[PDB]
Amino acid sequence: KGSVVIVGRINLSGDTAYAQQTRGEEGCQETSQTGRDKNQVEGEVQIVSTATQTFLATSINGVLWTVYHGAGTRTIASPKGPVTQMYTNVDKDLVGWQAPQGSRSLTPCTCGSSDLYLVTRHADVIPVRRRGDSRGSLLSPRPISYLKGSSGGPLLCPAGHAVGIFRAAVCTRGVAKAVDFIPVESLETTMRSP
Ligand SMILES: COc1ccc2c(O[C@@H]3C[C@@H](C(=O)N[C@@H](CC(F)F)C(=O)NS(=O)(=O)C4CC4)N(C(=O)[C@@H](NC(=O)OC(C)(C)C)C(C)(C)C)C3)cc(-c3ccccc3)nc2c1
Ligand SMILES: [Cl-]
Ligand SMILES: [Zn+2]
Repeated sequence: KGSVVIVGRINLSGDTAYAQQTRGEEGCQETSQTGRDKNQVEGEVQIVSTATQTFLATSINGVLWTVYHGAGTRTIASPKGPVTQMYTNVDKDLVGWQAPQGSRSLTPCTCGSSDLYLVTRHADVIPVRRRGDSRGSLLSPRPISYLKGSSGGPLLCPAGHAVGIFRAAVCTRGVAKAVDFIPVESLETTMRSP
């Protein structure tokens, strides 16, 4: 037990992304135990933590999504107390918590662009060439440590719409050359499933 806690956020707003920390380790541990977090949710991407891992969560279609390998079946701390997951799919590595009515959320990409942008937990905005529904190649190889903690973050198109959620890196001898992600169409199938 213990809730996932929002510890920071990434603001995309104007041409350059920036990360903002909102909670330190002590406040995080306290918040995880109660599940009560009075902070209002802002920004396009949330930086979230459990007692052992930090990763990202992204709101799309009014649901805050993240990876199961980070969140497990945990609740998320909120102003109204711990929020139980609305969606849980171990096979897709996907978790979603319903966000409050009218909260800011990304909309799906329908433009078919293959020019994607991955937002990391350090607010780096990396170009990615789409290769299939759930894969994209990096334009520069990166050490795997550069992407650690970015699972749950968004892949965006040039119009700033959501293409998917970052899940895993294609890693060979510590070098990431491509990314594996959960496409927004798959999040929508999860939302439409009873
Ligand atoms: C359907 O496709 C998938 C694909 C991957 C899944 C998964 O991946 C695991 C988790 C993921 C990962 O480690 N994600 C990183 C980002 C990465 F760039 F480093 C992350 O931020 N999360 S974390 O674990 O560090 C935690 C937050 C701090 N993996 C990988 O990135 C691996 N690559 C990989 O698996 O590539 C394939 C898919 C091409 C084979 C390595 C570690 C070698 C780089 C292996 C883990 C799980 C999973 C689900 C539920 C419970 C437990 C595990 N399901 C997956 C389903
Ligand atoms: Cl679009
Ligand atoms: Zn688009």
